[PDB]
Amino acid sequence: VRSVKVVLVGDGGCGKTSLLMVFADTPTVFERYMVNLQVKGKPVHLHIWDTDASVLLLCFDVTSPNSFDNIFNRWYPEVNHFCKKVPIIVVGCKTDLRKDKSLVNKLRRNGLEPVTYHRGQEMARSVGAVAYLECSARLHDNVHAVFQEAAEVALSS
Ligand SMILES: Nc1nc2c(ncn2[C@@H]2O[C@H](COP(=O)(O)OP(=O)(O)O)[C@@H](O)[C@H]2O)c(=O)[nH]1
Ligand SMILES: [Mg+2]
Repeated sequence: VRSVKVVLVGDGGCGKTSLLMVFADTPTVFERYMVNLQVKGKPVHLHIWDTDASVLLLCFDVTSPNSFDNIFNRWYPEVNHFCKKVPIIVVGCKTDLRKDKSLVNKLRRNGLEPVTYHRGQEMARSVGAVAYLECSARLHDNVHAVFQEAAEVALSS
């Protein structure tokens, strides 16, 4: 009947809460969701945390180069200091917005560019992540896969 902890980490507005919705549907505040998934044949209780076996999803918006930079500049160190041996998956969110020509163009106008898959993978390597995945919560694209990989990874360590 085995069980897993998923912590979502990443800049505000990078799509964390929305990822959770789609999948499901002054103090610090943490929200915990009890979601059931079937993984490699068998059922698993997920406990997902938003602001025993564990895994961290370091999230960024693929159309926000800042949120990307912060995976490395701000979240990797935080994760590496506190959590020691807890597995990391880098998740690129809002992949639907690469198709968005205006946003791309507004990026291009400030010298920036949308984060590509290949580059997302590089980030993953430079942060010691066990994987890199992408999804769009808007199009329900690949969202369950993210949390299934998450589960597989958490249980495999
Ligand atoms: N286009 C698009 N927008 C999204 C997606 N996921 C979230 N958003 C939007 O991006 C903004 C921030 O979302 P949110 O989930 O609250 O980010 P969070 O603070 O990290 O939880 C909101 O306007 C969301 O509607 C997505 O997959 N595609
Ligand atoms: Mg949020």
